[PDB]
This record gives sequence, structure tokens and C-alpha cells, in this order.
Amino acid sequence: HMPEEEKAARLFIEALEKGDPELMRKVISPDTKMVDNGREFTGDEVVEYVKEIQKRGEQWHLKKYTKIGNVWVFYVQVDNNGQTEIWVVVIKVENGRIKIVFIQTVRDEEEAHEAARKLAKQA
Repeated sequence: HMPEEEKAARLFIEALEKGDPELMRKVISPDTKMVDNGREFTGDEVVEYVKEIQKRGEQWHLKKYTKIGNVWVFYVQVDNNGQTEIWVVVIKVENGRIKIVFIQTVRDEEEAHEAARKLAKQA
């Protein structure tokens, strides 16, 4: 039902939702780039990132997502120890693997849409 491109991106989010590094390993490639609020990760660093989520006990929940051009935009609720934020996650898949992921934290669903537009245009 879901195309491979969508499956890939969706799996990336699933990994974070479940804090599952092995799941993440399956989706990324040595040149996969992720930028989390300015901080760049590459390759295995992204898997290590997922290990940190789990360790921290951080809870990622997907609210909804959409396709803008050739990038995927996910809106995720993130929780750490009695505090809740919306994070925007923009993914570009190339040849069935994650090329580039942009993550940014935002303070309302309106600024979410703004960041999504902005980050999409960079991906």
C-alpha cells in the first residue's frame, strides 16, 4: 500500500519512536546526513543518536505527516521528563535510502508549518 520512498522515511521515524538503533541501521547509509537544530550527524552517528534517545528515555510520537514536493514532512510530539514539544522532521529519500534529515524544535503548530516550508526548501 505504501511506496518504498514513503516506507523508508516512515521507518526512520519509527526507529526514533521506538528508540530502536538496529531499525535505524537498516534505513541509513554511511553518507546519510541528519541535522538536529543545527547539529550535524553522519552515518553511524545517527544510530548512536537513537541509542541516546533510548538511554534518555525520550518519547517521540508521530502526529501526522505529508509529502511536499520530493521531501517528507513529519510533525512529531517529543516528551522529556514532564515536558512536551513539537519537532518538525524533514526527510529526503534518494534511491531508497535517507539522504538528508532536518530536525527542528518549534513552539506552535503555526511555526511548525513555517519551519517545514523552510527546511523542505533546503532538503
